[PDB]
Amino acid sequence: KYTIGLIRVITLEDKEILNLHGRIIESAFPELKVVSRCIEDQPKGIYNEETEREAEPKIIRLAKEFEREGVDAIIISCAADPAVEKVRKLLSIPVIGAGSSVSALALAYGRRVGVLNLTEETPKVIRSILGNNLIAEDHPSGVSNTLDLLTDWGRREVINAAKRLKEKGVEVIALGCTGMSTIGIAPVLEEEVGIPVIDPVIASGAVALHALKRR
Amino acid sequence: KYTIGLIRVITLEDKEILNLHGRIIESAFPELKVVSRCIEDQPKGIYNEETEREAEPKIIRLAKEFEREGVDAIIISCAADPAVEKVRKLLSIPVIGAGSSVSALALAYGRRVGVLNLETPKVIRSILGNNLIAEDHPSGVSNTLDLLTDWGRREVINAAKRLKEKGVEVIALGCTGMSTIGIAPVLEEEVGIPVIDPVIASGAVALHALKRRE
Repeated sequence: KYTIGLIRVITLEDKEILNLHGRIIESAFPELKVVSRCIEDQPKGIYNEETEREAEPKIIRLAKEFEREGVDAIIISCAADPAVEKVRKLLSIPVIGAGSSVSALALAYGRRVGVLNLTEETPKVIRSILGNNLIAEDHPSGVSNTLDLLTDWGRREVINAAKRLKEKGVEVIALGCTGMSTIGIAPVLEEEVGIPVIDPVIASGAVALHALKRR
Repeated sequence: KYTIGLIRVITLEDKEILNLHGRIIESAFPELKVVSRCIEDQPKGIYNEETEREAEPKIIRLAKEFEREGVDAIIISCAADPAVEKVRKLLSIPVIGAGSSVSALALAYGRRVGVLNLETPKVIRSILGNNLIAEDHPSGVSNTLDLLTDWGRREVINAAKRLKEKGVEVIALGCTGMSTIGIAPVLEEEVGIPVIDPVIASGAVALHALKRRE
């Protein structure tokens, strides 16, 4: 097995919660063992440029500590790919980003890509990779919290947002929020719209596995 | 293990040579068993637009069979993604193109992509888009076999260095024939940046395509 150092850009106390992402990847890809660690003094995580730029140094410090411990690769578990470019320049191992992973892998399924966010607009890393292949973007109206997607109305909201994208002719939907990976909404949506719905956390695992196996 | 139905776009007599791409994928990803089969009357494979047309329905044919016979996913082993789109509208199981795979996976390593060809397939140009910084190919070389010889080797290594000098962060090999001679690691060692092999890239998307639905 391979060991991945996964970074959460939001401070989590519940060990169980902090590890939800690595468990998702390990489940999907057994060859991989994921050690998840979060940044400190940032319980609200990254939701703008300040919190982003504020986390850049913490992310970089953790990523570095993971390499000295022998991790085969890094996965910055955030759709915004916070500090992924910077960290790559610094480490001698692959640096995977949830944002570039979900959008890149979506293209391998269809060139007409639609993006489904929660509340935030579409991350710039995803817009960059998708180019004019980003046909459209949508989100669940009325849903402020990820946990709202679990409710009957919130569930309906995201399903409809998926439907709206499919109706715009997209061939594949990339989810732009790692919190959607956490609730496992993707399979429900794919079920609904009948086209691939890409989970950012699972996608990062696939990319992490390719990086390592391609040697 | 899952079973991948891999389509070779060139008529291959020898069993060893026909199952080249399949073996590569199995070694990189032990979770897949690759059944390789080739199209007929395609001795020279797909090189122009007419030859591509000729092989299209032959691709679509092998695809129908493979599904019918129970393969988990399809892989059209050719960086030009021939019939891929058509094959996706016909079959319901995953259909993976070697070209869309190599270009899409490259984007996950960096945005400034370079393509090392033997010109660039339409599929690769569409997925890379404006992220396609530069492309090249070894001089004097016109066949995979030359890349084995000390000159055809230095040639492809020079082309990759020129792409490296153009500032690319990742290089996508745009020919499925380079996966054969296993040139990728030879270049990456030289130029120092990820060199994405298309055959291995396809195995990776195929495994994601399967694991992600479970």
